Amino acid sequence: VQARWEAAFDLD
Repeated sequence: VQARWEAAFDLD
């Protein structure tokens, strides 16, 4: 997704 972002997804 983006991670380090709105929350975190697949990189988190």
